[PDB]
Amino acid sequence: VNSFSGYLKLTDNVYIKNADIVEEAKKVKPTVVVNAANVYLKHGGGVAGALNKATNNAMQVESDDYIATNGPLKVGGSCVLSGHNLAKHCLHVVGPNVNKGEDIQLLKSAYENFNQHEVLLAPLLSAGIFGADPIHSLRVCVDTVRTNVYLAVFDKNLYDKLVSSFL
Ligand SMILES: O=C(N[C@@H]1c2cccc(O)c2C[C@@H]1C(=O)O)c1ccc2[nH]ccc2c1
Repeated sequence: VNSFSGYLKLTDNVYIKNADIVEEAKKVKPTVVVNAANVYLKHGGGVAGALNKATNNAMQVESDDYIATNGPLKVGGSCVLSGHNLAKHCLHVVGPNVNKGEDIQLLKSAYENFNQHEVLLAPLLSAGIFGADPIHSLRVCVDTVRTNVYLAVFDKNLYDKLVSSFL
């Protein structure tokens, strides 16, 4: 038993809710919140900009130190950093950004990072400003992630479409 409330169950291990991932994290304080990161960990907009703003820019400060030490992530890769006031940990995961021409097949590799964590609060990778089809992102998620994932979908109209079209 865990503290996520109001989710619709899609599969054995994937759940979904129309919610603001920032507000959900602020209320649940999950062990892991996933950020929709880029390889530079520049949290300017979309989910990343919102999560970072909610940390009062502490996420960005920590991220800049991480990059200065380690260099950029790979598309499809991830790193674990602090969750600040939102979660114990933040898993920064880089899905491919279609608006940069990145190979959509890397989306499966991106979701594989979730399997290293027993339970996660997460957005749909490569959705939103990353330019992928969210219906496809959900199919890859369901077919790749084996751990328990609670997906927060900000847009109500999109949430209803994701549910109504789910096979
Ligand atoms: O950019 C976000 N979300 C994406 C989005 C936005 C508009 C239409 C979309 O289809 C999508 C897919 C993504 C998702 O829902 O994960 C997002 C998330 C939480 C937020 N809180 C405060 C600002 C804010 C923005």
